[PDB]
Amino acid sequence: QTQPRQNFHVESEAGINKQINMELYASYVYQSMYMYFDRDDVALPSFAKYFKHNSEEEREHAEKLMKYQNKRGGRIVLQDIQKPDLDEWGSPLEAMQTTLALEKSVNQALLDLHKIADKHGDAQMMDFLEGEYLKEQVDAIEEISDHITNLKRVGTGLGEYMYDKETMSS
Amino acid sequence: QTQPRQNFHVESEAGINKQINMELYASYVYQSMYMYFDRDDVALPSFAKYFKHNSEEEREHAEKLMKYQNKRGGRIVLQDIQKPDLDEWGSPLEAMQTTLALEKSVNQALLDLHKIADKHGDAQMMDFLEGEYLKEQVDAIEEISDHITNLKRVGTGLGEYMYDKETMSS
Amino acid sequence: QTQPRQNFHVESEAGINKQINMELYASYVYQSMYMYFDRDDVALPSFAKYFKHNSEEEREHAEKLMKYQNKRGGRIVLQDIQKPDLDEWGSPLEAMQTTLALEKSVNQALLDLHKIADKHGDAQMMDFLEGEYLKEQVDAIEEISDHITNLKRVGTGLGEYMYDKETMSS
Amino acid sequence: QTQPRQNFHVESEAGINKQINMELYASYVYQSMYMYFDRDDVALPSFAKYFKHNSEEEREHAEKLMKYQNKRGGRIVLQDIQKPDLDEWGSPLEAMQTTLALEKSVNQALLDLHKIADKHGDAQMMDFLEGEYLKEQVDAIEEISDHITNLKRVGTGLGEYMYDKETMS
Ligand SMILES: [Fe+3]
Ligand SMILES: [Fe+3]
Ligand SMILES: [Fe+3]
Ligand SMILES: [Fe+3]
Ligand SMILES: [Fe+3]
Ligand code: NA
Ligand code: NA
Ligand code: NA
Ligand code: NA
Repeated sequence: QTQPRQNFHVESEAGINKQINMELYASYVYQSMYMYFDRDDVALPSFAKYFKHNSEEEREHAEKLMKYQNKRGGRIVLQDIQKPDLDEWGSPLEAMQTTLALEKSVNQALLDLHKIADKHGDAQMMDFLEGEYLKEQVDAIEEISDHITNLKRVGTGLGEYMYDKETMSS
Repeated sequence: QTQPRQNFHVESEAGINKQINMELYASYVYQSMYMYFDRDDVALPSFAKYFKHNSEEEREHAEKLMKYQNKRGGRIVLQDIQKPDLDEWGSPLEAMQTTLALEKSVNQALLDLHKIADKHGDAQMMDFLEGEYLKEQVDAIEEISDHITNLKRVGTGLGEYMYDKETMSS
Repeated sequence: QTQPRQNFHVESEAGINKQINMELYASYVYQSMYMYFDRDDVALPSFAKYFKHNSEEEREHAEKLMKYQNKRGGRIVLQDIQKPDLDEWGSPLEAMQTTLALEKSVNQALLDLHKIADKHGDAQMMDFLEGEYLKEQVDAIEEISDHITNLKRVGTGLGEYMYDKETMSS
Repeated sequence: QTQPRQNFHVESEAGINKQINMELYASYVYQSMYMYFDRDDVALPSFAKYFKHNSEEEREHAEKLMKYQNKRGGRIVLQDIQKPDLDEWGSPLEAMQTTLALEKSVNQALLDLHKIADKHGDAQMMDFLEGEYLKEQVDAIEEISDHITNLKRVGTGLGEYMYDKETMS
């Protein structure tokens, strides 16, 4: 074994490599959304920055898992990062609905990864996932659900513009 | 020859004089738009200030070319500054559409002036135009295209008022 | 055409989409190198941080080209980001030699993209590439060449450790 | 029962007393290594301070478990602190290899104690161990593994001296 390795199962190691790819994929989706809201014919700059930020955050999520792989003595194996499903993402509301489903997909994958750690009695991996990943996911799903509700409330047009200036602005 | 003159073709010198007049003309158009949005029956003061600033910037564009003419040893020859095409400029959206076409006209003239410097191997004139003029034009066309898209999004009425207060305000 | 489009050829637009993918690929290679030097059996943390920062820089190179695509009125079309050629990168010296070849591949691709802008008389795109990309590549190729020379000078073992603590550390 | 006691099994209480002794033992081993690198014929003063600090940290680990025992209503029962297996610890590389084994033994003992808490549904004790012990052990095993790799890279002699001045300081 690698010299750090203790109580670290090959199934957990492989699950981490899968999750790494999924976090990189989500980063790529949010990068595409960022540049979609940066188009001259969309032009919602705070929506763009919001997805810019979330793209960067997902990349950090991926790198923290890579670091955790190394820390426990696993070996990172990278795969292609698939291009996003779409090239353009519709209305602000539609884009938020898309990211809710993405965040729920990542959340279920993290919960499935947590189950692997649990099967193999990997108490430290479970605590790492709960604190660094599962808490963030429930917060993200809360934030996106709020975005969807408000965008439905304000409607299309002036409402989308004002949401960019008020809520999406930092 | 004038004492600075080196690698500076009479066609480039004449092209600069033509471009100086065009920049002064663009300044005059934005001055008209400034005072149009300052009318009691239009009364959108941040739109007004935006065209005021753009009028001022175009005048400095013209003056920087005058300075460059002198720097290379050419001789400035001024012409009448034609009055703008209209006396009034319609809606905020219509005024922004007018401005996009103006900036595209100025941009093509600068590219045509760049082509003259290029024909005559005026490497320094090309670098001056790219850095001090072509980059600004690409940025201005971007900025105005965004204005048009947002004004179409927010619509007339409250939308124009909020666009004045949010985006157009400094 | 899109609103901003002027003097912007479809061949240049397509070339930018290709270059965006190449920059994202180089980011992925440096991310792999980052985590490789973060392995417990390599454990050169300033080499790791060096490749982490180069990965971040290459990702910003990609995003700047995405922004330029939008600014000129092109449409970003993303493709899969291919996984790096190797999972492990050898000695510090070997990884740097790999890095030199990658930056030369990127540099030739950028020169090839510059030539497309040149064919189509895209004066602004040429100036953008020169200032924001070509200068960086000459600097990076210089920096990696120096690293290779110094790593050959210090040799393996203590030399690699001291290079990590002196030159690679900030 | 003691007045705070609730959801606290006698097997967990006994396991805490065993783990307290092991943390005190680990502190004693690192104290011996500290003073070994302080010998006039070893004289690597930053290695010495590294093991000095880890000896203090292990003693803090023991006292945190003592406080936890009291907090939950258990009773601390102390045992002899056995002397370390050796009186002298060899090269920096050998001392680090010994330390990796020691930290792995402590980690397994903490995982076994976490298992006892889990058996008896002691949710609070598991969370305490996870946050205050298990995360620290994976960090420590990471740090020592890096030390071993670098000591193998730099070799004996000048390399050990430079490692003392750079990484260990
Ligand atoms: Fe994530
Ligand atoms: Fe101008
Ligand atoms: Fe690059
Ligand atoms: Fe301990
Ligand atoms: Fe927990
Ligand atoms: Na944009
Ligand atoms: Na007025
Ligand atoms: Na590491
Ligand atoms: Na001493």
